[PDB]
Amino acid sequence: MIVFVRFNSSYGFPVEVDSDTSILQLKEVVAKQQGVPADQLRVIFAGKELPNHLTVQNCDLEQQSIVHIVQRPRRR
Repeated sequence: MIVFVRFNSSYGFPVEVDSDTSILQLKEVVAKQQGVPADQLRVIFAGKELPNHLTVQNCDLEQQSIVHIVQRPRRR
C-alpha cells in the first residue's frame, strides 16, 4: 500500500507500507525527515489518534489513506 503522510504541510507525501508496518515506524519516517524525536509525534487518521504499536492490518488504514502527523508539545 501507499499511505500519504502530511506533516506541517497542506499535502501528504506517499509512503510505501505494508500490513506489518507499525504506527511507530511511520512516525520515524517523519522523525528522521524533520529532525523531531518520534516520541514528540502523533499520527491522526480519520479522527482517531493511532498509538505506536498498532499495525496497518490491525487498524483502519488502507490503500491511499492519508494521515496527519502532528507535534506534541508544540506552541499553538
